[PDB]
Amino acid sequence: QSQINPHFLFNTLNTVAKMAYLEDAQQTSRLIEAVAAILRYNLGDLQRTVTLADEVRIAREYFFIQQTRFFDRIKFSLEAEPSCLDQPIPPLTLQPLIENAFIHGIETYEQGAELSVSVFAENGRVVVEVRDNGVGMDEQVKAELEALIRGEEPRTRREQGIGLHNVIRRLQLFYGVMDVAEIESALGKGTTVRLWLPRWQGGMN
Amino acid sequence: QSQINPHFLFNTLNTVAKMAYLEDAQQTSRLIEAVAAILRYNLGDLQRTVTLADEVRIAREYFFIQQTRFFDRIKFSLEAEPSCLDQPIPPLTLQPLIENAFIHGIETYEQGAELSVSVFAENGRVVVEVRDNGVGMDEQVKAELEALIRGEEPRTRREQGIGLHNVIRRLQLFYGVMDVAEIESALGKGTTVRLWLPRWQGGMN
Ligand SMILES: [Pt+2]
Ligand SMILES: [Pt+2]
Ligand SMILES: [Pt+2]
Ligand SMILES: [Pt+2]
Ligand SMILES: [Pt+2]
Ligand SMILES: [Pt+2]
Ligand SMILES: [Pt+2]
Ligand SMILES: [Pt+2]
Repeated sequence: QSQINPHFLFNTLNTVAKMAYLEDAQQTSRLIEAVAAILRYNLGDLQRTVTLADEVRIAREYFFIQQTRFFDRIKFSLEAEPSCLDQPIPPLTLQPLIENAFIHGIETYEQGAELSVSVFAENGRVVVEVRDNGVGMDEQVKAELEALIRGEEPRTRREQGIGLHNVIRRLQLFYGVMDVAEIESALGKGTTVRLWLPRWQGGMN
Repeated sequence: QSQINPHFLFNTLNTVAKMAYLEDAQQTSRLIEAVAAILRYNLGDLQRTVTLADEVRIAREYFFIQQTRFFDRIKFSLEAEPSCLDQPIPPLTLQPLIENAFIHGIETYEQGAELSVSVFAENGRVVVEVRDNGVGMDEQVKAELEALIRGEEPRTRREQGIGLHNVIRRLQLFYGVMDVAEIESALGKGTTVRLWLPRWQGGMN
């Protein structure tokens, strides 16, 4: 179950933010503002519709926080075509991919990790690429994800926040198409998770 | 599922704490230290054995945080017999009861809410009393909790962090006895959840 209570955490973060302002701790206030933004977004209704612009905004807050702590170890890159950012999308689509690539990087490198996010149009899809230079994801994990993308329910296992499996399922349900992602990975050559989202000039629901 | 990632939250809180120290934001640092203490404790192994002394320490951190935000609305009281505090107990036993009583209070009162925690020996049990002056818990919720205490599995319902049900079950399993709690509640007269823990001069497992 969840051993943490998020509502208490969020309110407490607000109290910390108030004290940081009262003590004129400007850099502390900026960090709290970033993590409060992420927490608030992740606590929202998971069935709402947002746009890629909202997802990218949250990504920037994440990179600001992580850069503060890990500046010597990992390089972050974020690029996006503006015309793609009004794409409707389920919330918390991008963050699980970014967290995945971040863990890949810091587990593989003392320094030299790389995490890149790219958002761009290709034919009639909006492509979202999240790339890391890690050691490459496990072959069986990759196979089960690809089976899920094809519509085959993978093996149910005990003790199975939001992972790549849930992201893929929510995208398939949201867009009404199964082929919403592909995974590119090889030993020593890193991992790219590439989302292929049907271009929707507007449909939240 | 969990829409929040706690490991990122904890690390980020550490980064905020570092910045607060660097900016000499002393009151902000104290608040972060308190919530970091709670988060770290709640993220520990749920199957470890702690003592009531550890549970009460976490309670004090909680009251410090809540008093900072709610000082005009609610009065907190915490009393304990020292000889009881070496009692072994499952972690996160007390916090769910305190959070329950806190919600009761702030939902009932604009100001005038009361939350009291008392720990004391009675015959061969350690009693833990958590009392609120709220409107009284719902009769059906109380009945199902009492059935659980008696060993009857209550009605399973869809969409059912840690609640009073889980606390009771963990206590029954930990101590090997079913009659580990009682609930005292009446309309307009508040709620007391009273734990009756077999006095163990030592047994963690
Ligand atoms: Pt909340
Ligand atoms: Pt709260
Ligand atoms: Pt709360
Ligand atoms: Pt992986
Ligand atoms: Pt963790
Ligand atoms: Pt992290
Ligand atoms: Pt992490
Ligand atoms: Pt209640």
